Amino acid sequence: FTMDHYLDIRLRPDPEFPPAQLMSVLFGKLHQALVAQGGDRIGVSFPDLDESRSRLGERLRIHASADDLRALLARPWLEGLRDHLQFGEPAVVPHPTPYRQVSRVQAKSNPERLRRRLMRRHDLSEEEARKRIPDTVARALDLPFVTLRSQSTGQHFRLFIRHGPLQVTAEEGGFTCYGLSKGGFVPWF
RNA sequence: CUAAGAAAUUCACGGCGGGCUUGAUGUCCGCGUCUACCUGGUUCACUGCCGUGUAGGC
Repeated sequence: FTMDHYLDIRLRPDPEFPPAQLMSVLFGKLHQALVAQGGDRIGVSFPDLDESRSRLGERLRIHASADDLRALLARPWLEGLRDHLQFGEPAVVPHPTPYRQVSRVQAKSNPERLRRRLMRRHDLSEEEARKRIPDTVARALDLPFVTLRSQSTGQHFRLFIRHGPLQVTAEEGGFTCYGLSKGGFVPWF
């Protein structure tokens, strides 16, 4: 009733398995696919496949109702792989209630950028640009890693995804997707 | 209840100096070292509508 279709993809094993890079190419091809389609009406999740909360799953599930799904990256609208997945076909969802959330976050682990932005913003001096308020004392960080090289005009990002409150508490009908490529309230298993 | 039981050695010095080891020599001949490999599980990156304001953006 929220977005009632799912694709239980299973990335097969392969003697080349950089998971950051496999999910990088997959999420990047998905980015290309949905910016070619166009629309803030799509869902993406990652079911309970992260055993620890360090790794990330070897699976995926896309949540678009009928038309965006069948027209977007699917059996039509080429993936360009069709061999490394051998995936299936979607169908209607059951009735769970884990409160349905996923999230994107990014942190700061390179104060060179911040000091350079200070130097650029109002022509800061080197001594204060060195000790006004960097975070040289401690380097923040985030656990779940995916690489996702730049869509264009850039270089290797390192994107972080935190599963939101997945509590068996309630449910609500909210927006379709936040960010750009990531649904909002999404059914979870 | 110890062949027990005890015990101040203490003082100084000129080893001196001289010298031909000499000549000579043929190491001399060989040699199959092979064979196959994923550096990949990682580059926390230039910005900026930013909030320098530790959450905030592709």
